[PDB]
Amino acid sequence: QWQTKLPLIAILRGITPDEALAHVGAVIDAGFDAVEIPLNSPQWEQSIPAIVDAYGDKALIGAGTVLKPEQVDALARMGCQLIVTPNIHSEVIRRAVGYGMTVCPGCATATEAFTALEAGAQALKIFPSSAFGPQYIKALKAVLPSDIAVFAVGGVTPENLAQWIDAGCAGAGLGSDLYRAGQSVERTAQQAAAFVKAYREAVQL
Amino acid sequence: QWQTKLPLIAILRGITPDEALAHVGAVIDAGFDAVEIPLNSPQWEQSIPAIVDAYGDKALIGAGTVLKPEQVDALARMGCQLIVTPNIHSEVIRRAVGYGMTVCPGCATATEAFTALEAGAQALKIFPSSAFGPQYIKALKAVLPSDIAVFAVGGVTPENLAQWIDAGCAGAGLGSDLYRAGQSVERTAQQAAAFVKAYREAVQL
Amino acid sequence: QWQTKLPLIAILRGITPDEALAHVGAVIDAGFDAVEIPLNSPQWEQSIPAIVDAYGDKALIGAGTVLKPEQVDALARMGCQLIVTPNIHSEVIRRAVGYGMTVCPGCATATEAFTALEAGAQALKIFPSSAFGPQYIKALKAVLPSDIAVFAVGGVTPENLAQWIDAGCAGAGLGSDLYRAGQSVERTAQQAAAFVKAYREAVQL
Ligand SMILES: *C(C[C@@H](O)[C@H](O)COP(=O)(O)O)C(=O)O
Ligand SMILES: *C(C[C@@H](O)[C@H](O)COP(=O)(O)O)C(=O)O
Ligand SMILES: *C(C[C@@H](O)[C@H](O)COP(=O)(O)O)C(=O)O
Repeated sequence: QWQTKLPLIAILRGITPDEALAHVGAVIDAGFDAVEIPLNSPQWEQSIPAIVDAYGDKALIGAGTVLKPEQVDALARMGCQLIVTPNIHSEVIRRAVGYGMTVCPGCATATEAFTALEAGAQALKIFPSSAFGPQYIKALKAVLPSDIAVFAVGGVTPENLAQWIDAGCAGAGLGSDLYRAGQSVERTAQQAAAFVKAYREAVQL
Repeated sequence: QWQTKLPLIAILRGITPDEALAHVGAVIDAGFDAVEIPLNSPQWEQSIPAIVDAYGDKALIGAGTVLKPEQVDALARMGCQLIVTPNIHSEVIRRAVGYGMTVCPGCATATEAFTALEAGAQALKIFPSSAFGPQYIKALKAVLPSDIAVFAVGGVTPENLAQWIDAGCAGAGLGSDLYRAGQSVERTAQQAAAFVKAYREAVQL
Repeated sequence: QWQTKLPLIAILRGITPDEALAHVGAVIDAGFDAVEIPLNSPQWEQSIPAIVDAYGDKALIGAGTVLKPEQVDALARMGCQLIVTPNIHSEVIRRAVGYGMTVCPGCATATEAFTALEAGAQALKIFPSSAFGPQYIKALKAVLPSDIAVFAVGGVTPENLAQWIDAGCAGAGLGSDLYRAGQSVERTAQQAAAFVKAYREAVQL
């Protein structure tokens, strides 16, 4: 199983250092306990260590769009606990695992999923899930080992979250539908509230 | 070409040893001549050699969800004639080919298909086909070598089988829509009859 | 950026040597400045060098369905300037780059795209785009380096071209909807006119 209370990952792509603390505090306040900042965000090497230090003991804090082994090294030193990727790159996964970090790497096919498992991944991100649909994951779950947690990422909304959870997703990574670069802290708190609400109702249902 | 009379693969995921002979006898009686038991089925190393021995000379008998080279070795000894996979793993394919077994490995992209061909695959499984659609295969067939048999697997029904065959599939692997773990032998005979009927009408049309 | 005026690739699959010059002249006359002949076209080693010689200084001329390193070598000698593929094969890409040819290789997942970039690809073909949709590319563009040109190929029409361009595609490769083996030169001029018109209106809009 995913080892954090609520299985939702807040993905804050394009957030800047001066806004990182407020937006992360918003998502955590609303119920999130996993947050990551993509490495294609401006000055991520300022924002990430800041959020680790403010929130590292309140939420699973980490990074996304992690494409090179050497980034894993840098992120470990920053106190990153979580590595999310758009792709399967075996040494990235192996290296992150080697630090005792939680890795949720991104695959899109059966072949790619089993490569990620062989690299030591304990969870999988299906990215982008929107093109494939809930049924894709349901089909993947019929071949994946039972204890592998699958996360839908890509076009997941508070409205459709239910269908991902029904299909067999342990949870979801939420990007643009939760945070787009330059939206208000109030919008972040609104969307994060919506997703937490949608998740809780989904389990109930 | 596929070298079995009717190009449909019966996939009996989660079948138990005590039910294997009856359900396989049902599908074969209805017209199937390829059957496989996924290795994520309980006690598959009891069911598979049993079905090889009862039916090996009446149908192409084998295994699915074959993920490790060492499983191919074990299955060869059991008298498996057919290896089906959800993914492309070159040594699995090479090893199975090396035994003179029929391999139908699972790919989802052009890149993965050409890797499987280079490993010696003579047929391809597109898995899961449902997310992609008939048109996906039609598009893949415009680049694949002409004599490669393509099998749709994933969300194929007796109702939509026609559209897969029209799109260029040589045949289909049928899983949950044919057999779900714990359904009656009578249900297996019903669904297998439906698929054989749908296939025959599809060629006619 | 793509370094040719209009970012549309004419793909003439199955064209024969005796028709190559007329059909290529049609597409170029209509506004195309990239054209390729797939290597699964009959007698491509006659058609390609012919079109390089007639049109090489009027358009980006090259080949598609390039699957083996040794084909790249042969095509270089023929004066091919452009290599298009259905799949990601690192040495094909590296070899073509090594000749100073423009490579637009085909990928379908994030993992495959980053492999192609690491092989030196400066542009990407998403193939087949039709199964995935415009939103797939939009999602891929959120992780790809900003300056990588993405081309939709597979089920692109003059009617839907707009939506690919809106989604973030720098352009498109047009196959069966532009040229099918055995259609008239007049049909090629008609479809090529339609695509150029659709593209120009798309930028305008
Ligand atoms: C994984 C990719 C993911 O973060 C993208 O932003 C797509 O998700 P949305 O469509 O924005 O929800 C990664 O960055 O590691
Ligand atoms: C291939 C995968 C296949 O067997 C799955 O069960 C999906 O098919 P259905 O959706 O059940 O029809 C393999 O096991 O090798
Ligand atoms: C890339 C594949 C492409 O050329 C195929 O023909 C699919 O495109 P259409 O559906 O025909 O538009 C390659 O050949 O390198």
